[PDB]
Amino acid sequence: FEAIFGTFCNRLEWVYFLTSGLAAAAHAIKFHDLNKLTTGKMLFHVQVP
Amino acid sequence: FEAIFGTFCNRLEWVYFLTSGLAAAAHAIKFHDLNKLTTGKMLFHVQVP
Repeated sequence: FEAIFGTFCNRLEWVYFLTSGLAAAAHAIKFHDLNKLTTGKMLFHVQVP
Repeated sequence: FEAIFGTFCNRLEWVYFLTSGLAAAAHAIKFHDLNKLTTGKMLFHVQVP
């Protein structure tokens, strides 16, 4: 006869974007209408003592 | 007379495969029907994340 021993399937790790410490640089915020917008912007007033 | 003093037998220590620390690499198993089989095999399935 020709015996066959136990088969194995590879198991996967479950990473997430918030789990990583690289996310600390990120400040993600979902926005469902994101395709509709053109570009965001911010204005910064400054005056010099 | 040509005197003959004591005589000494050759005592010998006994070894075992389980006593060796090399057995830690081994996975000991017995299988009495081994003479019948040709070759075993192990199939492994793997997928890449």
